[PDB]
Amino acid sequence: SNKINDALNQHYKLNVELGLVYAHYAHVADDEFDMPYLGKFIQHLSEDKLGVHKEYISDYFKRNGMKLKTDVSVAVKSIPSDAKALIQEVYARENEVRDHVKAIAKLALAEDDYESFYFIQWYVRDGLKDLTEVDDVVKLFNSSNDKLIIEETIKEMVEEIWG
Amino acid sequence: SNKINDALNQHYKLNVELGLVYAHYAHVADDEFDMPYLGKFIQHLSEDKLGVHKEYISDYFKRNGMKLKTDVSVAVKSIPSDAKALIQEVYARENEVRDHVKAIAKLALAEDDYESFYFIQWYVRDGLKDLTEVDDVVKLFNSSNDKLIIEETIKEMVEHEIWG
Amino acid sequence: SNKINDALNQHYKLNVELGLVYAHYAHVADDEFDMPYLGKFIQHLSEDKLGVHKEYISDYFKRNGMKLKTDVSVAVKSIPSDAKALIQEVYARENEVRDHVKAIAKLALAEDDYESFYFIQWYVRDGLKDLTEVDDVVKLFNSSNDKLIIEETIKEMVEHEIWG
Amino acid sequence: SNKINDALNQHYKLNVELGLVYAHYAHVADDEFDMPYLGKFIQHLSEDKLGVHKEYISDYFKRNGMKLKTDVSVAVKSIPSDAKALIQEVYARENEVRDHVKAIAKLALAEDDYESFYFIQWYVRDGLKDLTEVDDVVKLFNSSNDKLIIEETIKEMVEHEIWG
Amino acid sequence: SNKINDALNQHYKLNVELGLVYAHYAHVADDEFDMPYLGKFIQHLSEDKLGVHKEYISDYFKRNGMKLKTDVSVAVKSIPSDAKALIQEVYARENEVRDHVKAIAKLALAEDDYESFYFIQWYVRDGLKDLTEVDDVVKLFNSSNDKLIIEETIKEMVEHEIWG
Amino acid sequence: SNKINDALNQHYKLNVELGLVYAHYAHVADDEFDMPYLGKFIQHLSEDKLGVHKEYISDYFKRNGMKLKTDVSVAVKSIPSDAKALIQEVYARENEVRDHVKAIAKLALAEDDYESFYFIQWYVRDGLKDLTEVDDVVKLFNSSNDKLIIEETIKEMVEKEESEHEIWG
Ligand SMILES: [Fe+3]
Ligand SMILES: [Fe+3]
Ligand SMILES: [Fe+3]
Ligand SMILES: [Fe+3]
Ligand SMILES: [Fe+3]
Ligand SMILES: [Fe+3]
Repeated sequence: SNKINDALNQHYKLNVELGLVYAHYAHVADDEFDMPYLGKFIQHLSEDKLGVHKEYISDYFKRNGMKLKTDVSVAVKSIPSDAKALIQEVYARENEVRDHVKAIAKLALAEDDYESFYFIQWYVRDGLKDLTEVDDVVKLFNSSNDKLIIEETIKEMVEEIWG
Repeated sequence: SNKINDALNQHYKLNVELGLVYAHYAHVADDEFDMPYLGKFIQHLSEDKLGVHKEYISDYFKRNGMKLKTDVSVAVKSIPSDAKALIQEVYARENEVRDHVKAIAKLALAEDDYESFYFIQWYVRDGLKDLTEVDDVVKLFNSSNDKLIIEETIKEMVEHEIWG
Repeated sequence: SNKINDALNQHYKLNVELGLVYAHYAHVADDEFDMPYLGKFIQHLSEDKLGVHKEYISDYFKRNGMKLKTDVSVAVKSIPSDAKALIQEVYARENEVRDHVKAIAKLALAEDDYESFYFIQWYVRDGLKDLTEVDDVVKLFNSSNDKLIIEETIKEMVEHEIWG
Repeated sequence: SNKINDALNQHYKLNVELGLVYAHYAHVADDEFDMPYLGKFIQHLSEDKLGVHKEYISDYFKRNGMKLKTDVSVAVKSIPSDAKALIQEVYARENEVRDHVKAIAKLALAEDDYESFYFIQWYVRDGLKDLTEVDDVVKLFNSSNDKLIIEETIKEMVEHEIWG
Repeated sequence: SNKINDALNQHYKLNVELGLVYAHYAHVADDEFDMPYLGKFIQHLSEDKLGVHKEYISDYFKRNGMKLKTDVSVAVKSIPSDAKALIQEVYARENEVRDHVKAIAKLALAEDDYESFYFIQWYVRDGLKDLTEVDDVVKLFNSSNDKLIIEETIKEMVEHEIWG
Repeated sequence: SNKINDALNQHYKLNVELGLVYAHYAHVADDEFDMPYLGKFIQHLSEDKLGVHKEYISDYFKRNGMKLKTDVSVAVKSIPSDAKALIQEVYARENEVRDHVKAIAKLALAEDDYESFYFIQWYVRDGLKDLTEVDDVVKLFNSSNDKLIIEETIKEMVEKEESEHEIWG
C-alpha cells in the first residue's frame, strides 16, 4: 500500500527531527537554566525518539517490502525563556505526536491492512505513556517555587495495560 | 575563542549528518543487497557517530562556556550499486573526517588554547581507529567472490595499548 | 632548562599557599556561617592542593635532575561576609590557577622540552575539572534561599572519559 | 581563656612550619644522599605534622568557641651535609616540640581549665612516641657504616598499652 | 610523510641493535663478573627493547600506510671491565635514546602530523621511565662495596600516575 | 672443545638472523598480501627463533665454560611475490636448519663429548617438529583457491590449544 508507506515515512521524518530538537533543549536546560536533572530527563526523551521509534519503522519496511526515504531538515533558532515554558513546549510536541498516530491508525483500518494496524498499536500505547510521564514533570512547576526542591523531585523520578 | 567555537560547531553538524546517512546505508545493505551483517556493521558505525561523538562536544561546551548551534540538513537521493561501492564510499567519508580533525588541532595549537588541544586528542586517535576497522572490511571484497563467506567473516568480526 | 625550573617552583609555592588559605576558609565556613558541609567541601579542596599537586612536582624534580626551592609566606587578614562571597572567591582562585598553568605549557613548548609538556598535561586537565566542580556549588546559591536545602544538596554532592 | 587561645595558635603555627620543613628534608634525603627509605620516613613525619596535629586544634576551637589565626612564614636556605646530621636535626626539632607542649599543659592547669588539660594529654603522649621512633633511626647510624644495610633496616621499620 | 618514515625506520634499527647488545652484556655480567641478578636485570631490558618497542612501530606502519625497512649490523668487540662500568655504559645508551626521541617529536610537530605526535608520546614517557629505573641500579654501586649486598638489593628490585 | 664452540656460535648467529627475517616476512604478509593470520603464524615462528633457541645456547655456555660471540648482519632487499612463495621460502629455511643441526650432532659424537650430544638432542627433535607444522600450512595453498577459506583454516590452526606428541613433543 502506497498511502501507508507515505504515512510511515512521514512519521520517520518527524521522529528524527523531534529527537534533534530535544537534544538541543536538554543542553539549554542544563547549561542556561541551571537544572541538570531536567536536562537528563529531556535527553532520555531524545534518545528514545532517535532509537527504537525509528528502528521499528525501518524493520517493518524490511519485513513487508516497502521503501524508505530520508529527508531531514531542522533548525533551532528560538528558545523558550523558562524551564516552565520549555517543558510546556515539550508537552505540546508529544500531544501532536498522539494525533498523527491516530490518523495513521484510521488510514490503516480503512485499507483492510491488518498487519499495519497490529504494528501501530505499539505507537498508540506509547503515545499516552510518554504524555503521562511528561505531564508528571509539567505539574511540578505549579506545586513549588524553590528550584532545588523541584530538582530533587525530578532526580528521584529519573532514578499492566500501558506498560 | 570564537574560531574554536565555529570549528567545533561544524564538527557537530558533520557528525549528525554522517550518522543519518549511515543509518540509511545500513538499511539499504541489509534490504537490497542481501547482506544483513554488513548492515549491522554500518549500523554500529551510525550509532557511534550519533552518540558519544556529539555528547563530548556538547559536554565541553557546557564546561568551558561556549555556545551550541543546531542546523541540520541531509537528503539521500543517490545510492551506490554494490556492497563493494557502498563500503568504499564509507571509507571515503571516514578519510574526510580525519582531515577535518587535523585542521581543528592545528587551529587550536595556533591560539595557545591547550584545553582544546587536550580535548581534540581523543578525536585524533579515534579517527585512525575507525578508518582501520573500516578498511578491514573493505579489503575482504578483494579476497573472495562468494557472498556467504564474506558474510560469515564479517559476522565473526562484529562478534590496543596506543590506539585503544 | 632553567626557566621551566623557575616556573615549576612558582607553581609549587602557589599550591602550598592556596592549600593553607583553603584550610582557614573551611574553618570559617563551618564555624561562623553554620554550614558544616560547605566546610567539608573546601577542606577536601585544601587537602587536594596540599597533596598530589606538589608531590608530582617534587617527584618530577627527582626524576629529571632539577632543584627544589621552599619559600612560603601567607597571612589571612580579611574574610568575605557570606558563604556566597566565600565560594565566589574560591572560584576566582581556581580561575587564576588555570591561566598560570596555560603560561607554563606555552613556555615548555617553546623550549622543545617534550617531557615537561607531557608532564603538564595532567595539570591542564585537572584545572578545568576542579573549576567545574566548584562552579557546581557556586550556582546553588542562586537557585535557593533556604540554607538547609543548599546544605543537603552539597552533602549529597560530597557523598568522565576525557576529563576523568 | 585568652592565654590558652594564644598558646594553641602558636602550636598551630609551629606544626605547619615543621611539616613544610620536613617535606623539603625528605626530598633532599632521597634526591641528594641516595637514601629513598629515609626520605619515606621523613615524609610520613611531614604528613603527620600537617594532618591530625592541626585538625585537632581547629576542631577544638570549633567546639569551645575560640578564634583561629593563620600566619605562616618559612624559608629553607641551609641544609645539613649528611643523612646523619639530617636525622640529628630532626631529633632536635622533636625535642623542642616536647618542651613547648609541657609549657602549654602547665599553663592550662594554672587557669582551672580542665577541658584544655584533657585535650593536651594527647599531645603529651604523642610527643614521647614520636621522639622514640625518631631515636630508633638516629641510633642506626652508629651501628653500621654500610649505607645499604641501614637502608634495608629502615625499610623494614617503615613496613603500646600506655604509649599507643 | 617521508621524513617521519625515515625517522621511524631509524628508531626501529636502533632498537634492534640495542636489544642485541644488551643480550650480550647480560651474558657477560652473569658469566664473567659473578652477578646473576644484574644479568637478569639487563636481560629484562633486552627483551623490552626487542619486543614492544618495535612491534608498535611496525603496527603503526601497517595502520597508516608507511613502508618498513630492515638493515641490521652489530658487532660487540669490546667490553667494560667492571659491573660498574657496564651499568654506566647502559645508562649512556638510554640517555641517547631520549635525545633521538626528542628529535622525532620536534620533526612530527613541524609537519602538522598530529597522529605521529600522538604516537610518539608513548616513547617520550617510556624514555624517562627506563632512565629512572636504570639510574636506581647505577647508584647502588656508590652506596656499598660488598657485592652480595648489592646483589640482594638488585634481586628485591627485580622481584606511577603520570609516568606509569 | 673449540670446534663445538665454533659450531654453536654459528648456530647462534643463524638463529638471530632467521628471527629478524621472519619478523619482516610477517609484516609483509599481513600488510601487502591481506592475510593477517599468516602473519600471526610467521610472527610466532620469529619469536620462537629469537627466544629459547638462543637462550639455551647462552645458558649452556655459562654452564660448561665456553665463550660467546656476537656478530649479526642481515639485510632484506628482495621479497617473494605471493603468500605461496613466501611460505615456500620459509619451508626452505627450516629445511636448512635441519641439516646444520645434523652436522653439529655428528661433530659432537666424533669428539667423545657426550654432554654436547645430550644438549643437541633437543634441537634435533625441534627441527622436525617445526618443519612439520610449516608443511601443514604449505599444503593448504594447494587445496583451495579462496583466500578467506585458507585464512579461516590457518586461524583455527594458530588459535586452538597446543597438544604435545608423546615422541615429538
Ligand atoms: Fe516512547
Ligand atoms: Fe569512533
Ligand atoms: Fe585537583
Ligand atoms: Fe604524632
Ligand atoms: Fe620501555
Ligand atoms: Fe622450535
